Amino acid sequence: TQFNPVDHPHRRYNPLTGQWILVSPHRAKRPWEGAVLPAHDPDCFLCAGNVRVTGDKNPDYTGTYVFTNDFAALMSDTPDAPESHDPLMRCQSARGTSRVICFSPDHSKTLPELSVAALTEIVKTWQEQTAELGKTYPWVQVFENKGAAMGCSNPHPHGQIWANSFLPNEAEREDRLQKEYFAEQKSPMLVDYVQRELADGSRTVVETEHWLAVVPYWAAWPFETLLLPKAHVLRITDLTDAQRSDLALALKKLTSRYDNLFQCSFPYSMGWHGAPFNGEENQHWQLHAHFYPPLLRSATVRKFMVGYEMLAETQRDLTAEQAAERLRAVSDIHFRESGV
Amino acid sequence: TQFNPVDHPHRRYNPLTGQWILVSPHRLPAHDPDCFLCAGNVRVTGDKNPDYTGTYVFTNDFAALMSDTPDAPESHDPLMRCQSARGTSRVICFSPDHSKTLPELSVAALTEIVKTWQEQTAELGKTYPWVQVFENKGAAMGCSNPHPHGQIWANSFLPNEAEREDRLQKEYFAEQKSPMLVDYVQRELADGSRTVVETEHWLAVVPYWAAWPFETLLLPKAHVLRITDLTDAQRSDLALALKKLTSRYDNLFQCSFPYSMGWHGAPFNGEENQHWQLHAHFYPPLLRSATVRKFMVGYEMLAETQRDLTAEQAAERLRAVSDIHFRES
Ligand SMILES: O=c1ccn([C@@H]2O[C@H](COP(=O)(O)OP(=O)(O)O)[C@@H](O)[C@H]2O)c(=O)[nH]1
Ligand SMILES: O=c1ccn([C@@H]2O[C@H](COP(=O)(O)O)[C@@H](O)[C@H]2O)c(=O)[nH]1
Ligand SMILES: [Fe+3]
Ligand SMILES: [Fe+3]
Ligand SMILES: [Zn+2]
Ligand SMILES: [Zn+2]
Repeated sequence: TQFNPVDHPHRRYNPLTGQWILVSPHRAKRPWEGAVLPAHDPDCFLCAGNVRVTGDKNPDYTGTYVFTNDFAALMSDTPDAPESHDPLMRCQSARGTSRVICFSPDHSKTLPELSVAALTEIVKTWQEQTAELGKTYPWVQVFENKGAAMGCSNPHPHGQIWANSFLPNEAEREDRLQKEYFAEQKSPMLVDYVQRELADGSRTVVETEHWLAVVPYWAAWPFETLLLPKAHVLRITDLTDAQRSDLALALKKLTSRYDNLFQCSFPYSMGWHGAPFNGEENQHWQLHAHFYPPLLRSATVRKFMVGYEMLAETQRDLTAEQAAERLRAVSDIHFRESGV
Repeated sequence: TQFNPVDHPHRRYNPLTGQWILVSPHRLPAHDPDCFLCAGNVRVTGDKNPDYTGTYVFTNDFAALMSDTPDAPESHDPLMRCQSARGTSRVICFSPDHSKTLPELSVAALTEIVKTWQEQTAELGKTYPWVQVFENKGAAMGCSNPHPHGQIWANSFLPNEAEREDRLQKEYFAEQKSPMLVDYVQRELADGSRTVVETEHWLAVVPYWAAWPFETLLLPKAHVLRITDLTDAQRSDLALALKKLTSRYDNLFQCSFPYSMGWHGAPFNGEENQHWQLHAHFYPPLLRSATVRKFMVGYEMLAETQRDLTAEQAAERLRAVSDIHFRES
């Protein structure tokens, strides 16, 4: 009859990557089948005062602590790979460094369980590290991989920061696409997007005075979110103190809604994408963070991005709109902090 | 201090996707009474499987695409735009043996699987431009039912991977006047460093730009556009190459090796597709052992794929084991 994206399969475009996502909204459904940590761990290599696998001892830190990855995948003095135009087998040089960021000394407190003051210190540390690395490397990538579903055997809450001498794949593509949009539209892509989402609200999950978190229109993972500042901001280092303290609040609310969804510590991979330190005019950029969680149906039922998804294109069953509604239905106060 | 790809991190380019990969080299019964895919059993839907022999193909009971979905409104919005999507999905049971995976089947049985892939591709290609034959194997890929099977999806459009591969192959052919993967197959044949399986008409290698630890690319030595174009000799040899490749993967850690695999051939879009070269990709998640796997998360989802073992080391490791399944030895 008449197309209704709530009922009919369709593909949605991702303007940041130039790819499409296949949405299948009313898939036939299968038959109903039916329905604590210590604050300090003596063996934890990330805990304060402990010795790392390498022998280096961690200080008796009280807030965040950043150290160079003992097993860094990149190094700052790597020799250059030879120049090649080989259409089939070619390589390029790679230099960088990697650092681990302990969010706090408490071995059992994840982001939504930390206070706004503690979260503000984390943002302060992300800014300091990004400013320092940006002086030498054009691309700085702050990220966090959380949970065993993501491959983490050590639950100590922490993130990582990688610096690259080149623009990795996602960055170069987001940079190009954003540039094109800006050249034609004269406004940054994501700033216009924030405006549209604020007028709509159907995909909104968290809204604070300076931040907006939505399940993007083009979301690929079930409960994936995109966190963006409401004003035009190029890098994390450019946030005003007010935007910074507010970011800590948005993060706390966003991560608490994720943990309340299934009443469990929700795994995900998250990272910040900001203008590169390449000396160019980067007005086309908009600082933003992506959150990519694997869980789909329960604290134990996850989405496996395989087969058809790896050979052709990502496919999803729950729409971005339904996912946002589910995230808005729970509380924004972490279950462990609320007396419920 | 000379640049040494064996010691120094570096990036390698993937000509099929136009993306770089970062390398840091310094870093069960035959019949199950409850199985929905078993011969003579009933499915969720109450439909009953025939006592099939060989392969068995049926329309997926929970298909994500339908053939008659109404079209979506045309739109050129640069931010929020959708497009129509039609198609179908079918499940392909490899054999009635609930416990025999690809490496454990006879070359004759595998040849029947290839013939089915060809029949299903020809049939669906009359209506759809893209036909995707694939296989998701193992609990690590989310497979609850170990009954060996694959799936076949048809789309009214070219999915992301197909679109990109078609365009990059087309560009290369315009400039070189030769198909990208035909050239690549000839170069690897002459090298050997990344070769894992070589038969009369096929070659399987750990591609130079491999992203997953023991990922392989299986290609015909001659220029072939689609699976439906293989001669009978090529088809029978394909069965043997598949038995050898999959046998090597299972012998690596001596366990049923999980992977997701799929064929990419020229689309049925009525154009000149001489630029294409039929190929299959094998993307296995295991890395160090039968339990220790590779997670493509964090840095990789936010920037680019990273690998610790080089393509040359992974190929050397696959070449070191026997190509006869450990249970047939
Ligand atoms: O009655 C049925 C049962 C299953 N399937 C499909 O067949 C495959 C396997 O189903 P099963 O429960 O055996 O394993 P699972 O899909 O859950 O790993 C999947 O493609 C299902 O979508 C189907 O089409 N009809
Ligand atoms: O003594 C140690 C232990 C771990 N790590 C690093 O911290 C992260 C911890 O995560 P994982 O490997 O425990 O999963 C990794 O990137 C790892 O290399 C160190 O740098 N030093
Ligand atoms: Fe981004
Ligand atoms: Fe391909
Ligand atoms: Zn700890
Ligand atoms: Zn079975």
